[PDB]
Amino acid sequence: AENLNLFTSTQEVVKEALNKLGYDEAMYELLKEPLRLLKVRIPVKMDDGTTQVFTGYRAQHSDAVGPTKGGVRFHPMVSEDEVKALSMWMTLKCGIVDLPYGGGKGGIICDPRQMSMGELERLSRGYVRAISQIVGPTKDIPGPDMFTNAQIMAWMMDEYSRMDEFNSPGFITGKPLVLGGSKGRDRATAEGVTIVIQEAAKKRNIDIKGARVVIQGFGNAGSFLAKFMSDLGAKVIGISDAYGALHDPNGLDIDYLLDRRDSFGTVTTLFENTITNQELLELDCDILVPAAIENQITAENAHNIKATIVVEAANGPTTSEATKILTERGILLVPDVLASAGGATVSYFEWVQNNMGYYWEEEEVQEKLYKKMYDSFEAVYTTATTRNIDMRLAAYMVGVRRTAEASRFRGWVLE
Amino acid sequence: LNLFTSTQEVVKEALNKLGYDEAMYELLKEPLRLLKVRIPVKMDDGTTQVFTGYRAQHSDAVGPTKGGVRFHPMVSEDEVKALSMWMTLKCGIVDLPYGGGKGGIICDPRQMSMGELERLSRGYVRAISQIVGPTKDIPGPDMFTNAQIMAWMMDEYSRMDEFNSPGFITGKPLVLGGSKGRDRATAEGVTIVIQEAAKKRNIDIKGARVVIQGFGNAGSFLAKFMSDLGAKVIGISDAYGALHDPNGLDIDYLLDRRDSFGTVTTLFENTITNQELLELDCDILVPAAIENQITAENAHNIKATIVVEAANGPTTSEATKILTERGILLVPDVLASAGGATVSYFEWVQNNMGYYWEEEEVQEKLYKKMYDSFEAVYTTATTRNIDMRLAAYMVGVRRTAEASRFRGWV
Amino acid sequence: LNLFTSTQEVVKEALNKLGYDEAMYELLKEPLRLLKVRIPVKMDDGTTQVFTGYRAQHSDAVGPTKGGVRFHPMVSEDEVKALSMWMTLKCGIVDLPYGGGKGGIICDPRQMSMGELERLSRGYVRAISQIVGPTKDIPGPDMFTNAQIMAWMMDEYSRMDEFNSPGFITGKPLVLGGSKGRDRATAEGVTIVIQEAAKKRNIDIKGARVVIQGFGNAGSFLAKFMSDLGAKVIGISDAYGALHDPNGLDIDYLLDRRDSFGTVTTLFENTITNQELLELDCDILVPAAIENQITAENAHNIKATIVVEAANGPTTSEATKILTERGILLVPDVLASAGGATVSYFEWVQNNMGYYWEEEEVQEKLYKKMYDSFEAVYTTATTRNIDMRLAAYMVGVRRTAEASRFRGWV
Ligand SMILES: NC(=O)c1ccc[n+]([C@@H]2O[C@H](COP(=O)([O-])OP(=O)(O)OC[C@H]3O[C@@H](n4cnc5c(N)ncnc54)[C@H](O)[C@@H]3O)[C@@H](O)[C@H]2O)c1
Ligand SMILES: NC(=O)c1ccc[n+]([C@@H]2O[C@H](COP(=O)([O-])OP(=O)(O)OC[C@H]3O[C@@H](n4cnc5c(N)ncnc54)[C@H](O)[C@@H]3O)[C@@H](O)[C@H]2O)c1
Ligand SMILES: NC(=O)c1ccc[n+]([C@@H]2O[C@H](COP(=O)([O-])OP(=O)(O)OC[C@H]3O[C@@H](n4cnc5c(N)ncnc54)[C@H](O)[C@@H]3O)[C@@H](O)[C@H]2O)c1
Repeated sequence: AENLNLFTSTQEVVKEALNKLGYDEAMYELLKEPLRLLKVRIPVKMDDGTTQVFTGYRAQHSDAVGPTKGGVRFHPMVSEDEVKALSMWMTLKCGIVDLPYGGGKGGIICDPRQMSMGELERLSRGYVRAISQIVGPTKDIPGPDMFTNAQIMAWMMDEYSRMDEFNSPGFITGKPLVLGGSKGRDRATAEGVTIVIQEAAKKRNIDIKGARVVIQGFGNAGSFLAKFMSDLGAKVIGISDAYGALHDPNGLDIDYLLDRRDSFGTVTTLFENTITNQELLELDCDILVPAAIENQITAENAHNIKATIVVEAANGPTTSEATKILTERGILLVPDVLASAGGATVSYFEWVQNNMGYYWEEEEVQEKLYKKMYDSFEAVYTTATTRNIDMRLAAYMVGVRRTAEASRFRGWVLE
Repeated sequence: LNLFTSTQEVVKEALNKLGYDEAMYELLKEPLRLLKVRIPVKMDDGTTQVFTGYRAQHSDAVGPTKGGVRFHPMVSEDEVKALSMWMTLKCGIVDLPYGGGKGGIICDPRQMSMGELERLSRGYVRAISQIVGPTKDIPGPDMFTNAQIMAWMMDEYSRMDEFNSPGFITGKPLVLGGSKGRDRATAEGVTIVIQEAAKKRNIDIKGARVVIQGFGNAGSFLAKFMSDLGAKVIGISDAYGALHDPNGLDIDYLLDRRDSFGTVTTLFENTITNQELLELDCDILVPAAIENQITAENAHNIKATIVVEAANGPTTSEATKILTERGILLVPDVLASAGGATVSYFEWVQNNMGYYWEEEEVQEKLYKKMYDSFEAVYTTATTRNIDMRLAAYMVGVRRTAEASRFRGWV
Repeated sequence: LNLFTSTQEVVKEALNKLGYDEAMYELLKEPLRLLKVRIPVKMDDGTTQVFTGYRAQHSDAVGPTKGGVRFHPMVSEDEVKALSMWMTLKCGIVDLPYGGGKGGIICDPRQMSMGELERLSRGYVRAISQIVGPTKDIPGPDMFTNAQIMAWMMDEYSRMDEFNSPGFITGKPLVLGGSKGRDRATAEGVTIVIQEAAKKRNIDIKGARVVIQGFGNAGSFLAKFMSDLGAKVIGISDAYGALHDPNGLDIDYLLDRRDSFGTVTTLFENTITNQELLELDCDILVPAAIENQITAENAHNIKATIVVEAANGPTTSEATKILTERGILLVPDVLASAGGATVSYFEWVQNNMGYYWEEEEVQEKLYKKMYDSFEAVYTTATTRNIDMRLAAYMVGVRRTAEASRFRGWV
């Protein structure tokens, strides 16, 4: 078999990152588990008047660099291991992009598609009331993640604000603009993924105009990224869905698909001639972008991948043995910790704007975002080729450095 | 020679020339709050040693108070009170929303271990935490404290608070919210004040004759900075002697041959005295050694157009008056060295937003502050026909006097 | 943890590999003599201050002891003891008729006038005169001391003798019997060891690839020397980064962009990291910056045929084993830096004769001393199949242990 546990696999790279950086075993012991993990039971009155109690998680990986940052996930597969690994990745993202953050993450075991608007609101208010003692603008700043959105952020912001007895926009990011959100929040992730595609393309000497790209997933990341790739002149040879995939060697009509895709990012069920997801990962292209879920590139298929570049818009799409197979095959892997930092970057700008009470325009957010994604790409890429290591390990090296140095400076690990 | 009563006389003469009344002096002649504490520390040998600590807050009329903490065997109450007042003047000269603060512990840090200094740093924050914080009173580094001590003090304050409060204290390491451009900021400010004094006397640096006293951290950097401006550095000096070249010294040679303790006179046979170095004919004299170097004894002998004080307190009171009525443009230390307080303030602003500037941006922001402060003091000096030191004190105190009146305290 | 006990461990392992008994380590693990004196000094204010001084004489089996005097607030009895033992090891490595000595005074020379330091210097000679002298124990400069302090101590001792005793003390001004060819003696010494290490590996220096880490005092000097001999210096660095040119970096141009802290990197920002600087493929790597740069994580990837430590402790013990296992010729810092002691010795010899050598003659003799030492350590390391750092230690202790046995002390 292969190790598919998101948590223990992430631990192993962090351990190697910290050893290559020269730290003592105690720094791996301090960073391998979140400093705080709160598990909570949340009762919600359901539309039929009965009560359901939901299990929720809030993980705070490390406090050392500043308040922890990370989204909240509503899914029936939310586990404590996933929430921790997600939380550790947010530490590394924030490090790579140099934010005064540590990593946080949250999750609630629920099926949100089976719940009404009112039930979602009461679940969201309960979650904030359950965890409020350890979160806030100066402690831990949640945000959206898949299946949670601006309306849920608005509800959670409202509930936190009523408890404080004053508006706290800085508690949570991904807010609507009228609630103190930021320009650029919707396209931030895919816009960040587009920048590392362009930078990876330059390394490999691929012209984007005419480049064959394939995208697994058609949600916020996938569908925004397809639009960006399309009117950048790339041919989006295939897009994917929780239910199937589409393939066109001329490149797909992305506008046509965006017009018919639902809020949950599914569009494949409209077509008869579908292709499987395992086929989509394997078709010949220049850029493969996994932007769906975790562990889609494994040991069973990492040899069959034909892209020259694969960039991880999604969290944890490729496994440890896949990364080693890919890098041995000469692929330019751009790890998720790098490629998706665009969403954490813009979420941080939202927070900065909330701290000052003053708000930035699109062009200013885009300007500051591009600087960060550009400079942070060179950092990880230069580290990989200078230490003769794979790109993920190098991104972990770049991302864990601030947290380790802060934990040292503060006295958490001595010597 | 008592610092504190001497500091009071500075405040009194400045409030009096500004036109404020006796009540205003009485409000400002002592800190509003002075906290004396006793900090037990578990020492590495298992005994408890108990240390005396101080935290003075002079006036918070203008904003939270600001000032560093020092660990010295000779720290006293009067020392901390006086320096908190000087911090008030320093902040106002460069127009910060800050009153003056100051702290000290009676200890010999060089005789204590790492673990003892950390435990004493933590116990200090515990002892005073009820009157300090990002919105109340912001400490910073000083004598025998550095970024690591700031880092321990911040961690302690943030644990007490149950959240990160990087704005509690300045001088932090970068990874804890420290500010880029912090190490050079004081010396860069002397560089601006030197170039701004030069324009006031229409003295082009390139080819100008400049002599600097001292060759350590401040003096090395100032001799190199003017030598690359094309200026002729005809004199530099040591604790042991001085060097004189009417054609300009080869600063890069001296720089190369100096030892790690700011000595270089010792290598040389032909050598002139420090007292003769100060009396050299030149355009810019920059004392960067030690105090009471220009006194009533040689004040009529120095023949420089411009005297910028890089050392603290190198010109005595009577010598300052002799210099001004010989037409000499004297830039006081409390203005010349205000780059360090300005960048402390920049660090605290970054902690308030949660957003951090690039070095080029801190420099840009640092330059204007110095350029602006120099002009405020220079204009007050010349409008009121006073020396620039008293004018600097006046610019230093007037915001606190204005704020105290507006808020109803007088 | 602690330097003295760590220095005891070095002497123990060397005597063990040479084959001596536990008695020889019992004789050498502490200095034969250790004099702790109290020195009263009249201060400029008229009060008296009483300072603590130390003089350590490790072993006079081979001859009079030799070692410098430092004036530092952190001087401790264990530090003076340990450094005297290091002076034995140094004097051994370069085969001097000396044993190890050292002194220290607990003071802050930064808070003392020129007159206070002179009176302290004379009071220290007075306080230890009974056990030092040209034929017993020969001091020299060190931290915060210099040729002026050596001139004062030589005068005090001569006054005490009732005749001129220049060989009491080295580092003197030339006009009092100091040596020519002294100023860059340590740096010239590294230069000799680099060339001699290069000829061992049959490497033509005149086209060799040289990487230097550090660009202050030592790095700037070594780079210009290698550049001049025809070597291509393909890398240099400072605290803020590194530069890389595969064909030669053009040192003369970089030495002109230096900023007085030894920084050149900030001006380019087409820069490489320090980590990459150290793993660049080359013939001669020279860490002349800080310490712990070559480590267990680093050492497997360094690509230089030869590594010459021009700083103290830049290679760890773990790393030292690895470079030795990979067949890299490592010159330890305790050997590469022995030129300062060698030229100290030459000053003493000239004092003994009353006859003084030209710069060229001091250089010729320095080269032969450094070549012979390099050859001796290389032969011990190669013959016993051990790393050069342990071999250096062994050459350094060998003479004292052979003399201690011969004279009956064990
Ligand atoms: N935190 C954020 O705001 C944010 C934004 C963009 C991306 N991401 C990360 O990237 C990934 C996608 O996030 P999103 O916001 O785009 O999600 P989303 O919920 O908006 O859309 C998910 C997409 O993946 C598809 N999908 C689900 N299971 C699939 C499967 N087995 N095979 C193929 N497609 C499948 C869905 O049908 C939909 O097309 C996640 O790992 C997420 O954490 C996060
Ligand atoms: N960057 C700045 O401009 C700056 C910042 C802070 C403080 N200072 C002040 O500058 C002075 C020196 O600070 P530093 O960091 O350069 O110190 P340092 O100890 O690094 O250098 C001091 C220099 O002054 C010389 N010196 C000592 N006593 C002397 C004497 N009696 N006569 C002549 N020279 C003498 C020393 O030999 C040395 O060359 C102090 O008064 C200090 O308060 C300057
Ligand atoms: N004052 C003290 O207590 C003390 C302590 C040790 C040594 N010293 C003395 O200081 C002198 C040091 O000479 P030097 O040649 O080392 O010069 P230096 O210290 O003036 O400059 C050293 C160089 O190393 C650089 N550097 C610093 N950190 C670096 C890093 N991580 N990577 C790469 N480069 C880095 C510096 O920027 C500079 O370029 C000697 O005389 C020595 O005896 C004094």
